[PDB]
Amino acid sequence: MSVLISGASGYIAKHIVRVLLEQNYKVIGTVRSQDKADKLLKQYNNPNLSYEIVPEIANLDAFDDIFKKHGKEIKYVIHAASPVNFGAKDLEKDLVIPAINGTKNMFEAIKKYAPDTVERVVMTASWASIMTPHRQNDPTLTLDEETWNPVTEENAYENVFTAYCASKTFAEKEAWKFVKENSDAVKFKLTTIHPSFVFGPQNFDEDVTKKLNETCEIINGLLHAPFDTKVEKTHFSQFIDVRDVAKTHVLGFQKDELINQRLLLCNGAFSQQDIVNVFNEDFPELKGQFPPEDKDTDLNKGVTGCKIDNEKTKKLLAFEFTPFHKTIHDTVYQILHKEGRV
Ligand SMILES: NC(=O)c1ccc[n+]([C@@H]2O[C@H](COP(=O)([O-])OP(=O)(O)OC[C@H]3O[C@@H](n4cnc5c(N)ncnc54)[C@H](OP(=O)(O)O)[C@@H]3O)[C@@H](O)[C@H]2O)c1
Repeated sequence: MSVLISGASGYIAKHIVRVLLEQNYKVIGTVRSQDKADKLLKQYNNPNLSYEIVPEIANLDAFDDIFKKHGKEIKYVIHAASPVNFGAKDLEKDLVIPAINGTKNMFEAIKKYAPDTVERVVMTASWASIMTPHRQNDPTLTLDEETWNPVTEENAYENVFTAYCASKTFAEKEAWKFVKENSDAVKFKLTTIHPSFVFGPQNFDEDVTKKLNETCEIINGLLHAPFDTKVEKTHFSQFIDVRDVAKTHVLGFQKDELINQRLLLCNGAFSQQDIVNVFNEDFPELKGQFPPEDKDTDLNKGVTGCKIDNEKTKKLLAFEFTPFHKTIHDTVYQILHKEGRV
């Protein structure tokens, strides 16, 4: 009944591991180095947690050694390892190949060493494999769980963000293709999770560093920006709270209703300024130490970009998502409190 989770040192994954340990699962995480594993073991201080070292998911048969050692005990797999790096300079090598090869490697390791043992795979995809990046602000587009990013390999590399979104799209397509072609040989059922921009506190306060993971660095950077910084007030994207994401991944292997589902995790539109507005409203004593409030945002004019039809997802998951104001508040509070400022 052990649970394998790839890329276990990341922002989302550390919350998933917390949830797994709350529920008394035996957890095997993969991280890139023994230093990372050692630090994490001390953070959780939980005998049910172990780490195996997978230094590069893109490399040949990267997950075979794990299934050689642990094949018999791994009943569930959470495939969360994929690069989220909008500073990548080599878009093929740093984003697209690791996303795809990581996914192929995990599924082929399962097929070779535990085709009848692994019951469920929950894969972290993204809403990036559902939405169209240049239409995030297009109210004529309605997304649902059957919508696909139409990006092709030919136009994937327009910029770093389209390339990231393509890595997620192409990886997920390979996931469903594998499932299609191996229906009778491998018993696992797949569930894919599709978060939008993930905000919320780091799982451990000590992990609040000068620069955070890419998506929370949006908030962290605005929070530390000079008062005179120009902040955009036009619609940016959809968000979801990291704690909702983590909860969904664990439900993903537990609930039969989630078999063969793509789950679209969005809970609200925002601009940069809507984030800043939370700083000023909730920490008024620090006004002037970050950019100012301005209520003239796209959101407040009823402008939210592409439409999100995730009713099926919400009905399947049943639990209520965390609202934007709380997600931002909790992110900001953790940072300011760590800094000894509130
Ligand atoms: N944050 C979001 O808004 C968002 C939204 C939708 C989906 N997701 C997906 O959720 C997953 C984690 O995202 P995150 O925001 O938590 O980012 P993160 O904090 O940067 O987590 C990434 C984790 O994957 C590992 N990783 C990436 N590339 C790897 C590689 N080539 N080889 C081995 N390990 C690798 C990282 O290990 P190292 O740090 O040591 O490289 C890290 O453990 C990803 O699949 C992401 O695509 C994120």
